[PDB]
Amino acid sequence: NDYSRQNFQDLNLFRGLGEDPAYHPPVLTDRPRDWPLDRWAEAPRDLGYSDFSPYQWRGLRMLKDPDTQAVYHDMLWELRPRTIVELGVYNGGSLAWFRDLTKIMGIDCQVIGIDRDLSRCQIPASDMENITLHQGDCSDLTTFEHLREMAHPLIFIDNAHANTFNIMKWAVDHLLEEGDYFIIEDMIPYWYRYAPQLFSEYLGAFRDVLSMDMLYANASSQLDRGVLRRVA
Amino acid sequence: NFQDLNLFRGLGEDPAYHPPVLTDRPRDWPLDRWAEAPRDLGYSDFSPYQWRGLRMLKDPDTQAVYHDMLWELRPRTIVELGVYNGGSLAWFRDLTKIMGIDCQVIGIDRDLSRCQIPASDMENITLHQGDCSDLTTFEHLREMAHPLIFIDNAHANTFNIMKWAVDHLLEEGDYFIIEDMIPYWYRYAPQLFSEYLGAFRDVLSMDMLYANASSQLDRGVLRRVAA
Amino acid sequence: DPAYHPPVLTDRPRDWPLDRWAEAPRDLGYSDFSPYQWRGLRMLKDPDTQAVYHDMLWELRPRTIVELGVYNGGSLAWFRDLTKIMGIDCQVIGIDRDLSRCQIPASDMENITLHQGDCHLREMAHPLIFIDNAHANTFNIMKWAVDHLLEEGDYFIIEDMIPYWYRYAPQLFSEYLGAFRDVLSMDMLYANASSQLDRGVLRRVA
Amino acid sequence: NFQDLNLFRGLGEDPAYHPPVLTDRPRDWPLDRWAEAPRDLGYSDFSPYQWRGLRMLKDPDTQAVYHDMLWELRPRTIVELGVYNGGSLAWFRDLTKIMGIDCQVIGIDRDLSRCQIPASDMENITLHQGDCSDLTTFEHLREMAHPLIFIDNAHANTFNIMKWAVDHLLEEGDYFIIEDMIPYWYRYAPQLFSEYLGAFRDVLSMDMLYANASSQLDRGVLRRVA
Amino acid sequence: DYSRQNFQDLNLFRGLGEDPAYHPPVLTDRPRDWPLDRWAEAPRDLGYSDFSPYQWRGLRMLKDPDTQAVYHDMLWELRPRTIVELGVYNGGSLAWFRDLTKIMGIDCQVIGIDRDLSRCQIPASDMENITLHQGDCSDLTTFEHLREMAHPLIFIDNAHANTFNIMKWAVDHLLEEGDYFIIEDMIPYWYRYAPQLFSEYLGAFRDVLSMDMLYANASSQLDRGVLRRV
Amino acid sequence: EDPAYHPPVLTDRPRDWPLDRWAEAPRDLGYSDFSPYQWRGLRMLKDPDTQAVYHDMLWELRPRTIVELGVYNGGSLAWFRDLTKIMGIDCQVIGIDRDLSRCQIPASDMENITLHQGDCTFEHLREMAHPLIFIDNAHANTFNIMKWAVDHLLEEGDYFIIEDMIPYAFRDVLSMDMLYANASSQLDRGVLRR
Ligand SMILES: Nc1ncnc2c1ncn2[C@@H]1O[C@H](CSCC[C@H](N)C(=O)O)[C@@H](O)[C@H]1O
Ligand SMILES: Nc1ncnc2c1ncn2[C@@H]1O[C@H](CSCC[C@H](N)C(=O)O)[C@@H](O)[C@H]1O
Ligand SMILES: Nc1ncnc2c1ncn2[C@@H]1O[C@H](CSCC[C@H](N)C(=O)O)[C@@H](O)[C@H]1O
Ligand SMILES: Nc1ncnc2c1ncn2[C@@H]1O[C@H](CSCC[C@H](N)C(=O)O)[C@@H](O)[C@H]1O
Ligand SMILES: Nc1ncnc2c1ncn2[C@@H]1O[C@H](CSCC[C@H](N)C(=O)O)[C@@H](O)[C@H]1O
Repeated sequence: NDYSRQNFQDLNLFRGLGEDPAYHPPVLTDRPRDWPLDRWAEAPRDLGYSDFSPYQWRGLRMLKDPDTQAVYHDMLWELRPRTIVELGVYNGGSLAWFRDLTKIMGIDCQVIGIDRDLSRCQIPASDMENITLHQGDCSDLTTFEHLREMAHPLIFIDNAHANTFNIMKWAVDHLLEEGDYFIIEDMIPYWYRYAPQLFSEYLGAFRDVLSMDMLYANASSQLDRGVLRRVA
Repeated sequence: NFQDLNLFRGLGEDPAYHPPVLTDRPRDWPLDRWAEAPRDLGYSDFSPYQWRGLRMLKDPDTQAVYHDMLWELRPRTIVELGVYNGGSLAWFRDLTKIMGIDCQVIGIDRDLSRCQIPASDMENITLHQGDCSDLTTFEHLREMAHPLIFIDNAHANTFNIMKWAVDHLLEEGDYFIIEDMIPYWYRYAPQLFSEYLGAFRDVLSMDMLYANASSQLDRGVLRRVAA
Repeated sequence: DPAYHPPVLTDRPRDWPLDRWAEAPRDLGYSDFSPYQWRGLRMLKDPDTQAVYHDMLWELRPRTIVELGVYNGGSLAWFRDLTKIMGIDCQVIGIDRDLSRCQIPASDMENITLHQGDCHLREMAHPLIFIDNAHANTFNIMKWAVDHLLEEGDYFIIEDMIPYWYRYAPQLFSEYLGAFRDVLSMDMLYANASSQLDRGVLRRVA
Repeated sequence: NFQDLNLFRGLGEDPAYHPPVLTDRPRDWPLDRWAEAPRDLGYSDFSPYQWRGLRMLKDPDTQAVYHDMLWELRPRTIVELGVYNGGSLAWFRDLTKIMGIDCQVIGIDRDLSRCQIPASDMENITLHQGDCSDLTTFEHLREMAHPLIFIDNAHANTFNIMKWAVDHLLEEGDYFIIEDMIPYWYRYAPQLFSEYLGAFRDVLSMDMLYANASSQLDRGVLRRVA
Repeated sequence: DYSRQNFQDLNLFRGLGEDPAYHPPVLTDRPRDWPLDRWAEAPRDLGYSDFSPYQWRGLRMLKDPDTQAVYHDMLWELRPRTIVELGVYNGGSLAWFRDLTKIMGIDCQVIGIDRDLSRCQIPASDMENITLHQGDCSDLTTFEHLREMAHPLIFIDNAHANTFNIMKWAVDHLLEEGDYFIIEDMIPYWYRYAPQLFSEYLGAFRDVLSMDMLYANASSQLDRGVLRRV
Repeated sequence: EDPAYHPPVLTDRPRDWPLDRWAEAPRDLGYSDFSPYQWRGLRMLKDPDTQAVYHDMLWELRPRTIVELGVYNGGSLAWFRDLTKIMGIDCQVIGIDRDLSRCQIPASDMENITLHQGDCTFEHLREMAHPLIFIDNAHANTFNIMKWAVDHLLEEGDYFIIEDMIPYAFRDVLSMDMLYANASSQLDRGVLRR
């Protein structure tokens, strides 16, 4: 009766993330890594490992999949952002990804990660140039009052999905200049499904300051109808 | 002051039921233009279902499964962690009564303020308020008659509740059923999940008659096996 | 067989051990021809049809449901039971030229009536749902129902064979349905909510 | 007077990158009208990808595979066979550079005319003119450092180019990757393709970790097993 | 064993296959004589390659039955006295057109053109009303030496080489009102890969040629490539 | 009910679409496709996929007889006779059908087509050559007809095909031919020889 010798963690803590912030390359269970060429037709055509979140960057985990990466690439090339703000850092993968990418395009960009819990961050202390971390909860806006003068243009991204609309109002009133993005990843389609009448009303409240950018907005399952930018 | 839309994940934005309102078509299509009528549903299909004017979050396939399960087991108690609007509570009571079964339905939740069942229709339904994370929410329960079906719809602290139920509640043949979450937990944490479930190998089995019979019950229908 | 028998698993044990959870097969374990039921009687109405009928019953609150085509009576017991628990005073009536196959015992036979044969006597209370489940001679019965039976609001419903009639003879189907343009309409809240009632839910208009 | 439209098969009509254009919707959509906004990409998806303003014919899925492979292998050499606009060359040289890998990137093509890489942005990238019909092209690969990834993206004389790579170029753990074409060679020449591949059974295995990970690499990632 | 071979250029087989002769596909993972007790547990899948499995009289047919059904209608309606095919290969299509016009009682000459007739598998026994010409498509002389043809006429492009110049020729020197010029296969690919130039080139013939809408959406292979003289 | 063939007519779009508006043309079929297939101006209730399976079958088997329960307007019969004739096979095509009237096939096109009137064989059916294909296209009394053919008609190698009604217990003297069973939706699991 192994269960009574056992206490059980709560598995909800792994929703959208997984058991480990550390990256580990996948592993073939039911087949050799080296399939021989005489039997090439008989090889299995499926992936061989879980496609839940297999993506990485320089040995850090990456929760933004390749289609998303192509959109952010295009968006960086066009906008040439002076600042990027990730909300929800997790393991640090996409922070390093944004900083490395702006560096290669020759863009002088400051990458800023905010989070509840930076203990999960996996970025070498040496590989941290042009990056700044901030512990703080989205749930209360002082996390954003406290930080200051960011250069523009500016991309603000919500991967945390918490207090999102109050943060969006904070951003329009106190941060975003014309042409700056505010991107809500993953979540906007679910909120519409679960709460159509409230979701539409909330989005609509921003009818005069934010518009959805139809050039990037339909270009990845993750950014799906979530890519917004400042007007007026 | 924007409400936090996460609150509504899996539930909806209003516990009260309202019938679908057609938006780009009249209710009455003229038969001379029968073929040109749009063949799609017409409404939002997120949780369209009802039972006597109360919302139903269990879709029709799931309901078919429970009908069969109730018919075979003939449970004398049904317990639901997660009550919400009460739809499924009243359904269970209503169905067991139609089948002639003497069944108490008990419902447990940390917030009962959303319940929509009129007290005139509360016969054989017992609501208790508690948090899954406190185990006393369960130790406070009075003796229950068997067979019994324990259903997790709240998904918090689920495995320690399984440990509790195996040890203090379930007689052989009784069901501990986890709706919806098993496939997600397995996707997000495949190893931990496997080890956890497997730790119940001696006391619970997966019932294959039902475990593949509905999208919501999928791989979550479990029963107390002989010691 | 009209009698109901639970599904039997030929390739799986019913009790799959938890230590091998991931290895369990994901398909249903048996045929999905007609595995539905209601209190030990067979139900040919799949769960989506059940839901539409539930909804229909709840808003209309029918005084009379008439089922042309009975088979074994499970749908008849379902209508009666469901109308009882909603509080609706409803008379289920079931008409088939052959009734031998009917499994309902004479005890829970309250508010149910069987007639055998074609055409007759309706001093029956409205609102009414008429369900054509005997897929022969349909458009004739539809004219017959509009001339003798149907009042405003009342439904006439064609299960199963509607999309098949547009498949085989499309020109005639449309003409034959378009002949009732002035009397019946297609209720678009239910007419797309089930494969079995798909585009077969009609109701008297005026 | 009409050009041979077959020339553009797989490539496109201009090797320079032109950003996509929205055919029938404004770029800004009013947020009060969000539910009504269209849902499909909004332009042609044939080959809309890019790296630093140059076209990339490797899509994001292929890009992710190569990243993984490059992180693990840490190749001292990558040889693209068939160049076109040079997008891949620029990309590989960049990805290795960020990754702290000291990597040479060689492009080989009969036609280097359509290469769009500026001369300023050309460190660790060398280009060689030459035909796959003839093997002295590859013979002057001046024993570049290892490990090495060799990729076929032109597809002429490909099986002879492989017998050569095995005997004179490749070492244990080096890659030989045929993009796009292997599933087409198997559809069309089931018998012959299956003989030719497999004639290399003692010298090359298919690496299953990367071999089913994108459409373009599908059943095409091979490596030297000595 | 790799050193002990010289490999053919497998591109040679693009859209053709490796063998002009028809070989009937055989089952691999199962016998052909399944038992009737096990009728339920027999699989739904075809059981073979599905690439270009079709045939006519022991000759490989590269036009799939869907495309074949629409030519049957087109021949029946128009009743052509001449059918030109560019791209012959095994001669399957040639013999099919010939056999179908004949069974339909039409006096139709089929004419097949190709740079390489070595691959043709039609017995001479069954060569009636078939005229082959060897010539390269990117070479207007190939067409200039074509004798007079009776009308109506259906001209079909299966070689897809120098195609637009050939339409220009066909429009200037062959096609009378009613006649068809039909590009099979290539058109969708040409619109994925060169949408600007393809649109420009087609609109060049706007005044002389039209997309026949009764046939052009009707098979995968003819999809958007069926055209005729206004 | 219409046994005669009529070519589909368009509705919303012209037949002649301009090539300067080529990219904008409608990509859908433009008309219903219940069964708009003909052979030589006669309707025909074979998909092109079914047409191709039978073709392969006639070419391999080379039947000296084809029987066909249900005829309708005669397409199949003419088609079969024409196909065996083009293939040089000496085949007789028998069409059996209770309502013979529908048959549009004209007298001058009947060589190797014999029609018999009747309901589902039972007499007025004489000795015929093999190999034989037998086709049930009229799905009443289909199973008694199987045993009867199995006991009085089918020799080894001969087929018996059920056409349309086979998704909706004979292992000793029959078998399912797996080369053609899956190859078309209309013959889904209906192709059974010996
Ligand atoms: N209320 C809250 N306030 C701040 N951070 C929160 C939060 N709720 C969740 N989070 C954080 O949100 C993160 C989501 S994962 C972040 C994904 C990452 N930006 C990438 O794309 O690679 C977690 O690290 C979690 O700790
Ligand atoms: N820790 C916790 N303890 C008790 N209930 C909780 C909880 N966390 C969430 N819940 C409750 O879980 C419920 C689950 S939704 C219930 C589903 C519905 N009654 C059905 O039968 O299908 C919500 O009402 C929520 O209030
Ligand atoms: N016989 C041959 N010898 C050398 N190069 C050839 C060749 N045939 C075709 N090519 C070249 O092959 C190239 C194919 S496109 C190259 C694809 C691109 N490098 C990518 O990353 O996907 C063309 O540039 C063409 O010039
Ligand atoms: N330029 C050219 N001139 C004449 N024939 C050519 C040609 N290019 C290719 N062909 C020949 O014509 C055929 C065209 S390629 C094969 C076409 C095939 N029927 C299809 O549509 O997919 C081959 O038989 C080839 O030998
Ligand atoms: N029970 C029965 N006895 C004899 N004929 C029948 C029959 N049931 C249906 N039929 C006839 O069989 C025909 C079936 S339709 C036959 C279609 C034919 N194979 C084709 O492709 O063209 C109809 O003409 C109908 O009149």
